[PDB]
Amino acid sequence: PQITLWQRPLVTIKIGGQLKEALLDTGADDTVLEEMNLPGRWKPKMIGGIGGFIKVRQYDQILIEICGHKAIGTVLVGPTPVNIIGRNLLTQIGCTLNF
Amino acid sequence: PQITLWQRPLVTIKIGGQLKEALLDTGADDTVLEEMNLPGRWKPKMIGGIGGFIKVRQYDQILIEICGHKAIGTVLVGPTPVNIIGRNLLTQIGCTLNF
Ligand SMILES: COc1ccc(CN[C@@H](C(=O)N[C@H](C(=O)NCc2ccc(OC)cc2O)C(C)C)[C@H](O)[C@H](Cc2ccccc2)NC(=O)[C@@H](NC(=O)OCc2ccccc2)C(C)(C)C)cc1
Repeated sequence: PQITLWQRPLVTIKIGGQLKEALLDTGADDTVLEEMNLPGRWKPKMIGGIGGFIKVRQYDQILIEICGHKAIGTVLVGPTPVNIIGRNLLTQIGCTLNF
Repeated sequence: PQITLWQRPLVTIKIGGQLKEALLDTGADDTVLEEMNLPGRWKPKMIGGIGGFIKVRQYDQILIEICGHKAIGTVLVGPTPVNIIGRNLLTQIGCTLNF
């Protein structure tokens, strides 16, 4: 779809049997989601944004149905205000920035 | 231009006689520029991001030439680690997301 940016670019995802709503973020190198129940092994990791750093659980190799498109990658779960899809999955679903 | 997301979507801007590089960010509602010399009257403000809030100064109707395209908006200067062009200027230069 073509998304124009007058409103936040939100899109529905299905992760872990679960229906979520996430923000399509080109200035996010990483995918970070609010605390949720996810099956598996996780590593601790820390990431920065403006304001500073949060600790997150890097889950590796999680399938995500991003707007009907399946992708598999590293998903970080942690105490974010909004669910963020970062360029590690945006390149998977073929997303480009156009102006 | 069409920009893919294999690397950070960086672009050159010219703000106030100064040449800089900024991150074209759909997940940013606002444009926050690293500390710099802007002429003007600013108001304080606090913006939020993932690791907390920071205090930034709001300077309104600042011309920015983003990749040769001119736009005039509200720019916040403050302690960001990266310069960020957010959806308040991205919609101005005609930027859309596509997949
Ligand atoms: C509601 O709050 C939100 C809304 C969205 C987010 C998601 N992130 C964005 C971001 O912070 N957006 C800000 C925003 O729109 N916030 C809404 C907002 C809320 C309240 C408000 O009050 C008036 C004003 C506002 O504008 C703008 C201002 C930068 C940007 O996409 C933001 C831009 C940036 C880039 C690099 C370094 C620092 C900042 N991106 C990041 O924070 C991303 N950071 C980044 O990619 O580096 C990651 C990393 C570091 C170290 C080791 C491993 C990885 C990431 C953490 C999401 C992956 C977080 C919180």
